[PDB]
Amino acid sequence: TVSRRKKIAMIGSGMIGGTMGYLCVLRELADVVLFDVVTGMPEGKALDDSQATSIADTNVSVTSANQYEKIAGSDVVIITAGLTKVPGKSDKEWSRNDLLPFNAKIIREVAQGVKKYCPLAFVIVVTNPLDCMVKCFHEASGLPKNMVCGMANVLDSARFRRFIADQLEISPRDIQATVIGTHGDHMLPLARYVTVNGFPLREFIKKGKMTEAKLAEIVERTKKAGGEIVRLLGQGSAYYAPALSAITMAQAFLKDEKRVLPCSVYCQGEYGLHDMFIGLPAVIGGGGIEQVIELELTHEEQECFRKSVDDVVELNKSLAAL
Amino acid sequence: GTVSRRKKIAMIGSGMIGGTMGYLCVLRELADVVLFDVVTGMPEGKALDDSQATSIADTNVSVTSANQYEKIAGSDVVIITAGLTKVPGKSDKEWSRNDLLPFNAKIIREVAQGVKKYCPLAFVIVVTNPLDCMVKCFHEASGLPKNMVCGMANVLDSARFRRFIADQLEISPRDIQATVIGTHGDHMLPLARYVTVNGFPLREFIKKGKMTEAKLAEIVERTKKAGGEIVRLLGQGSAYYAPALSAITMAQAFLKDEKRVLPCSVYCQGEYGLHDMFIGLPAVIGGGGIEQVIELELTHEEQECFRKSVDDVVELNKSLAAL
Amino acid sequence: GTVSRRKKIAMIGSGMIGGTMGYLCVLRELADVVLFDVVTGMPEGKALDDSQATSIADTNVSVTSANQYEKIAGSDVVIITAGLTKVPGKSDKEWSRNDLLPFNAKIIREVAQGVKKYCPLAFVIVVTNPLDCMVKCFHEASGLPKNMVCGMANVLDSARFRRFIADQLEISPRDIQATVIGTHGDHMLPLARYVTVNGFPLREFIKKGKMTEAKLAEIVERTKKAGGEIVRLLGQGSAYYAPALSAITMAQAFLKDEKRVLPCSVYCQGEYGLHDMFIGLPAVIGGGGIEQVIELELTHEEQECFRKSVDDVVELNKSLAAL
Amino acid sequence: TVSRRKKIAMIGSGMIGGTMGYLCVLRELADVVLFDVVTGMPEGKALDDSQATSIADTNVSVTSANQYEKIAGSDVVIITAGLTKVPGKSDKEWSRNDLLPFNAKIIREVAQGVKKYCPLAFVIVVTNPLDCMVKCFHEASGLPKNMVCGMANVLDSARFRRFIADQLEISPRDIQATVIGTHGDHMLPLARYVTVNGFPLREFIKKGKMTEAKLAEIVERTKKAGGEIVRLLGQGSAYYAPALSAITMAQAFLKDEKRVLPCSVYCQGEYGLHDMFIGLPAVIGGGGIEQVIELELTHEEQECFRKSVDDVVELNKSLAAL
Ligand SMILES: NC(=O)c1ccc[n+]([C@@H]2O[C@H](COP(=O)([O-])OP(=O)(O)OC[C@H]3O[C@@H](n4cnc5c(N)ncnc54)[C@H](O)[C@@H]3O)[C@@H](O)[C@H]2O)c1
Ligand SMILES: NC(=O)c1ccc[n+]([C@@H]2O[C@H](COP(=O)([O-])OP(=O)(O)OC[C@H]3O[C@@H](n4cnc5c(N)ncnc54)[C@H](O)[C@@H]3O)[C@@H](O)[C@H]2O)c1
Ligand SMILES: NC(=O)c1ccc[n+]([C@@H]2O[C@H](COP(=O)([O-])OP(=O)(O)OC[C@H]3O[C@@H](n4cnc5c(N)ncnc54)[C@H](O)[C@@H]3O)[C@@H](O)[C@H]2O)c1
Ligand SMILES: NC(=O)c1ccc[n+]([C@@H]2O[C@H](COP(=O)([O-])OP(=O)(O)OC[C@H]3O[C@@H](n4cnc5c(N)ncnc54)[C@H](O)[C@@H]3O)[C@@H](O)[C@H]2O)c1
Ligand SMILES: O=C([O-])C(=O)[O-]
Ligand SMILES: O=C([O-])C(=O)[O-]
Ligand SMILES: O=C([O-])C(=O)[O-]
Ligand SMILES: O=C([O-])C(=O)[O-]
Repeated sequence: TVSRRKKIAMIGSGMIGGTMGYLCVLRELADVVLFDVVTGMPEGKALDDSQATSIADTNVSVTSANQYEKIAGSDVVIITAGLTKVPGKSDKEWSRNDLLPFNAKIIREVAQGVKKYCPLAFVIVVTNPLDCMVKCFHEASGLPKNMVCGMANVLDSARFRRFIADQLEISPRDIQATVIGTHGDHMLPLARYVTVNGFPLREFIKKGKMTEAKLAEIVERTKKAGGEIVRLLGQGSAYYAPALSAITMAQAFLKDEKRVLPCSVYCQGEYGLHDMFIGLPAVIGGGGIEQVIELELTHEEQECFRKSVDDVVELNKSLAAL
Repeated sequence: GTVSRRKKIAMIGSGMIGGTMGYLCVLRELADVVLFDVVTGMPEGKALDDSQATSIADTNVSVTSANQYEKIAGSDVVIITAGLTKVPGKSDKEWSRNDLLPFNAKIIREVAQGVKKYCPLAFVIVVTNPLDCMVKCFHEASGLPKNMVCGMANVLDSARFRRFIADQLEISPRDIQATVIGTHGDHMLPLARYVTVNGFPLREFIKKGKMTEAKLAEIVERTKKAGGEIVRLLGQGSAYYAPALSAITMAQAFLKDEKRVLPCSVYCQGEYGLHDMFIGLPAVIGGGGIEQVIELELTHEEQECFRKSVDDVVELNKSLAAL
Repeated sequence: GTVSRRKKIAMIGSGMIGGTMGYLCVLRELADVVLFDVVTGMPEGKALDDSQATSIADTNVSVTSANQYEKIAGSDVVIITAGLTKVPGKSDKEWSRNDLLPFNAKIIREVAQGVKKYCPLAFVIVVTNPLDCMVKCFHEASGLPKNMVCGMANVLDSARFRRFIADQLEISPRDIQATVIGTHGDHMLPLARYVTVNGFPLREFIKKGKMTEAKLAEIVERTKKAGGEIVRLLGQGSAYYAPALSAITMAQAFLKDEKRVLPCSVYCQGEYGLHDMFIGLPAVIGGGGIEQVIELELTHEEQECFRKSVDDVVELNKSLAAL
Repeated sequence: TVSRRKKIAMIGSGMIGGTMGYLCVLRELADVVLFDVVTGMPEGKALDDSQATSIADTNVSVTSANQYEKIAGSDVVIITAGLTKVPGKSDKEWSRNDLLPFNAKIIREVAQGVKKYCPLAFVIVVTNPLDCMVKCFHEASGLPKNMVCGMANVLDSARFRRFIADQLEISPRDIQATVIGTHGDHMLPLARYVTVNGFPLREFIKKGKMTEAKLAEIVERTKKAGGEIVRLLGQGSAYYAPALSAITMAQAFLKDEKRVLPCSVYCQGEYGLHDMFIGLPAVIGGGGIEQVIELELTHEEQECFRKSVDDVVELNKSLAAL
C-alpha cells in the first residue's frame, strides 16, 4: 500500500470517544481505534461504527483495543479517558476541578502508552480538568510542545457563537465569538472581539439588534453551558459538540488546514505566561500548533484573564502536590 | 415572511438513537429538529448539545426539545424510537426483540395518536422494536396512508451483511450490494444469492477463491446475530450509530426525493402473496414515500426461509391483537 | 403523487458560469436544474454531461436544457448569467464591465419578461455584468419584490480579498473575514478596516509583524483588478469557477434558509443614504430572501471611496435610462 | 510540517484539468498543480480555482506551472494533455482513434516528465485514444504496472447507469451497470450484469419496468454518448462527468477506499490478454490497482469483447508503427 489512510486513536471509548469514531466514519476521515480499559463495550461501539460505514458508503476501519501496542502508527490521538464527575456527587455540585485526583492518574497512564507506541502523534486532550490535564499529559509523555493541546475553547466558543447567532438571526458560520482562558467558571468570552463576518457586534447593538444586557446574559450562559447540560442529562456530560470540536481540531492537523481553533496550548511568554497550558487563539495545521495568537487585551480583559490563569496555576499546584 | 422554509423532522423518542439522528441533521444541515420525549430534562440537554454542534459544523438548523405533541406540528418526517430496548429482568443472552411487544405497543399507540392529530401529512419511519409489529401497530392506530409509513430495519441488517462481506473481499461496502429481507429478528433473510460486487454475483468471486462458501455462511449467521451481539458487548441498551444513520438515510431519500433502494418494513398488498401486514422488503423511497416495492423471484428454498419470517410477524401481530 | 419535491433552480444562460452552477447542484444534490439558453445544442450537451455526473456523485437530481421560458416554471431560484463577457473589438487590456451595458440590458429585459410570466415567486440572483446596473434593470422590468432580487458580486470580490490575505497569514480563508462592498468594478471598496482573523482585527497581526501595511494595500489593489487579471490570463471569456460557487452559495442560503452573511447587490431604501438603486452591501440571505441589509459605520475616508462606487452606479443607471 | 496535504498534478489544464482542480477545491482533496505548455491560461484557472476555496471554506493550494520540476512530490498525476479532435474535422466525423498521431507525442513527453520528477505517483491517463495512450504512457515512463491506469469505463458506466436510472425511476447510486473493453464504439455495456442493488435487471424487465427494446436502446446510447455531447457542444468534448470520474479514481487511491471503478488496466493473462491495457472491472485503493476482476463472460459476450480487444491491438500497432 503506497497511500495509507490516516489513523486516529481514541483513548477512551465512552460517549465522546465513540461519537468521534462515528464522525470519522461519516467523513471517511481516518481509520479508528477505539481504545479503553473496558473490554466488551468498545468492541460493541466498534461494530456499530464499522457497520455505519456501509450506510455512509465510506470505507475506514473501526476496531477496538485495550492494549497500547494497538495505537502504534496513530497520526492523531484524542484523549477522553477519565471520569466526567466525582462518584456520588450531585449534579448541582458538578465541578471540573474536582476531577483532578481521579483523572491525573489516568492521563499519566495514557501518556506512557503514547510515549511508548506513537510518540510522533498530534495529541488532543479532552479529559477534564482540561488545562491541568494537557500539562499533565505533556510532562509525562515528553512530546513536543507544538504537538500537544487540549480541546475546550472551540466548544466554549461554539456555545458563545450559537447564542449570539440565535439572537441576531444569522448563521453561526458568520459569528466569530471566542472564549479563551481556562475551561471553567473563569473562562473568558471575549465580548469586545465578537464580530458578524468581521463587523463588530457593537455596531449591531447600537442598531438595536441586541442589547448590552442580552450580551452580558449570553456571556454568562456561555460559562454555565457545560453545567446546564450536566444538570439536564442527569447522566454524564456533553458529547456531540465536544466530539465535533475535537475532530475539527484533528482534521485541521491531518489535512494541514491552518484553522483558527482556540485550544489549550503551551506558553512561553505569550500573555506573559510560562511553563503551562491554557486556552488561547491558535492556528492548527500540519505542523500541529503553528501559531499562538497574542491579542492586545485591555486592562479590564487582562484582569479577567489573570483570574483564569490563577485557576490553572493553583490546579497545577495541586497536581504537583501528588 | 419565509418563502423557503427548512424541512422539519420530529424525533419521537430522544434516547440514544433519537439524539444521534438529531446530530446527523445538524452535521448534514438536513432539517430543523424537535427532540420529543416523555422524559423532561434529558431531551433539552441533547438539544443544547446538538444545537451547539451547528456552530462547529458551520451549519444552521434549529434543534429544540419537547414533551408536548403540539410541538411536532408541521413535521415533514417523524422518526419513532420511543420504547424500551431490553426487558427488565432478562439476561443479555436472553435478549429477544419479541419480548418488547407488551411494553412498546402501548407507547407506539400513544405516538400514533399524537401524529394523527398534529402532523398527519408526515412521512413516518418507525424504529421501535419489535419492528414489523410496531410499524403495523402505528399504521392502524394513526390512520396514515400506506405509502407514508414504514419501518427501518433491513437497511441496518443489510449494512451489517455488506460490511462483513466488504471486509472479506477488501472492497468498499459502497460496492457491495447485500440485502436482508423479512422480519427484523432471528428469521431475517440475508439473501446470499443476490449479493453482488458492483452487480457481479458474489458466486464468481467465491469460485475464483476470493472468499469461501463457508465464510459466506458464517457471515449470513453473523448478520442475523449482530444486534444481539452489540447488546451483549455494550452491556447497556443496544446499537444506535448505524441504526440512526439508516433511518436518517431513509428520511433524506424522502425529503429530497432521491428514489433510493432502501429495504424497509412496508405495507403488503399482494407482494410475495402477503396482505394486511408490514414486513421487510426491498423498496424505493422518494418524495412519494414508498414508491415501489420490489418483488424478487425467490427460489423455493428462499421462500421457505421467508415464510418463517412471515409466520413470526403473523404471530406477533396476533399477540398485539390480544391486547 | 410526490409530496416532497426537489428544489428547482433555473440557470438562465448556460455558458461557463451556468454550466458550472449546474455541476455544483449535481455534486451537492442541491436541486433539479434547467439549463436555459437562446443557443440550442450546447445546453443539451451540458445537461447530458451534468446529468451523467450524478451517477459518479451517487446523487439524483434532474438536469435538462431549455430554450423556451415555459420550462422555468416552478423554479425556486433563478440565476441569470445570460449576456456577453467581453465587447467584440476591445483588447483584453481595455476590458471594462461598463462597456457591456448596451449588449446586456437588452438580454436582461428579455429574461425579466420570462421570469415575470413563468416563475414570479422565484428568488433571483443576477450575475450578468455590469452587475449593479443589470440587477436594477431586472428588478424594474420584472416587477418582483425588492427582497427577492439581488446581484452576486461582492461574495466573489470578498473571496479574492480573503484568499490573498489567507495566503499571507498562513491561515485558512474560512477564518479570514474580509469584505468588499460597493459596485462590482474598479471603484469597489475592499474594507481594509473590517478585515479580521476569526474576529481579531487584522491590524493586530500587522503590528505583530505577521504581514505589512504595504502588503495589505497591495492586496486591496489586487482585489479590485482580479477580474481583469483573469480575463487577461484566460485570453477567452472571464472567471467562472469562483463566480459559480459564489452564486450557488447564495442560492443555497435562500433554499435552506441558512441566514448567511453574503455581501451582494441589494435594493437600497435609505441605507448609507441611498434610494432607488441596487449596490453591493453586506446582507443576510435566508428563506425570506434578503432578510437584513447591514449598514456599517464607515469613516469619512471610507465614505469618500464608497461615494465613487455610488456615482459609478448612478452613471450607468442613467445610461441604462437613455435607451 | 508533520502532516502534509496530498498533492495532485493535472498535466493538461484545459476543460477537464481545470474542472478536476475545482473538484479538489470543493472536496479539499489535495493541493493542485495545473500544468500545461500554455502559459497564461493555466494561471488564470489557478487564480479562479484558488479563489473558490474562500467560498468553499476549504484550504488547498492551487497553482499553475509549465515546468515539470513543479510536479515533484505529486501523489497522483492525472493526464488530459492532448487534442480532443483532429484540427479541421467536422463533429460528424469525430473519432477517438483519429487522435493517435497527435496525442502519442504528447503522452510520451508527459511520460518523460513523470519518470523524471514524480515516478512514485499513481497515474490516471484521460487523454484519448484512452487504451492506446495508457499503454503509451506506461511504456515510456517505466512506472509499475499497478500504478498506471486509464479513466474511461467509469464514465461509460456513469452514462449506462444514468439512462437505466431514468427509466426505472431509481437513483443511479442504486444502479450497478458496467461497461468494459475499449473506450470507443466497441465498448461493451454488460447488460447481463446490470443490477438494481444487486437484483438482476432481468427481473425488472419481466415485471414490465423496462422492455428488452429499451435496454438495447440504452446500450446503444451508452456507446454514442461521447459523440452526442461532441455534436451538441460544438466545441470540445465532455468534461464535467470525465473530471468527476477521474477524481473519484484519484480519491480511491489517495484515501485507500478500495472502490470498484472499471478502468484501463495492464493485462497479464486476465481475459487471456497480455502486454496491453484495456478497460476492465478493477478495485482501486492505496496500492493502486489492487484487483482486476475477471468475469465469467458468455460466448456471446466474449465475441463482443474480442472485437473491443482487436481495436486496441490494432491501435497499439499503429502506435508502434511510428
Ligand atoms: N474539555 C472539554 O471541553 C470537555 C467537554 C466534555 C467532557 N469532557 C471530559 O471528557 C472526558 C470524557 O467524557 P465522556 O462523556 O466521553 O465520558 P465517558 O464516561 O463516557 O467515557 C470516559 C471513558 O474513559 C474510560 N477510561 C477510564 N480510565 C481509562 C484508562 N486508564 N484508559 C483508557 N480509558 C479509560 C472509561 O472506561 C470510559 O469508557 C471527561 O473527563 C469529561 O469531563 C471535556
Ligand atoms: N429497527 C431497528 O433496526 C432497531 C435497531 C436498534 C434499536 N431499535 C429499537 O429502537 C428503540 C430505541 O432505541 P434507543 O437506543 O434509542 O433507546 P433508548 O432507551 O435510548 O431511548 C428510547 C427513548 O424513548 C423514550 N420513551 C419511552 N416512552 C415514550 C413515550 N410514550 N413517548 C416518547 N418517548 C418515549 C424513552 O424515555 C427514551 O428516551 C428500541 O425499542 C430499540 O429496541 C430498533
Ligand atoms: N457579477 C460577477 O461577479 C461576475 C463574475 C464573472 C462574470 N460575470 C458576468 O456573467 C456573465 C456570464 O459569464 P459566462 O462566463 O457564463 O459567459 P458565457 O459567454 O460563457 O455565457 C453567457 C451565456 O448566455 C447566453 N445568452 C445570451 N443571450 C441570451 C439570452 N437572451 N437568453 C438566454 N441566454 C442568453 C449565451 O448564449 C451564453 O451561453 C457575463 O455577463 C459576465 O461578464 C459576472
Ligand atoms: N477517456 C475519457 O473518458 C475521456 C473523456 C473526455 C475527453 N477525453 C480526452 O481528454 C483530453 C483532454 O480533454 P479536454 O476537454 O480537457 O481538452 P482541452 O482541449 O480543454 O485541454 C487539453 C489541454 O492539454 C494541453 N496540452 C497540449 N499539449 C500539451 C503538452 N505537451 N503538455 C501539457 N499540456 C498539453 C492543451 O494546451 C490544453 O490546455 C482529450 O484527449 C480528450 O479527447 C477522454
Ligand atoms: O467540560 C464540559 O463537560 C463541558 O463544558 O461541556
Ligand atoms: O434491533 C436491534 O437492536 C439491532 O438490530 O441492533
Ligand atoms: O466580473 C468579473 O468578470 C469578475 O470579477 O470576475
Ligand atoms: O471520450 C470522450 O470524449 C467521451 O466519451 O466523452
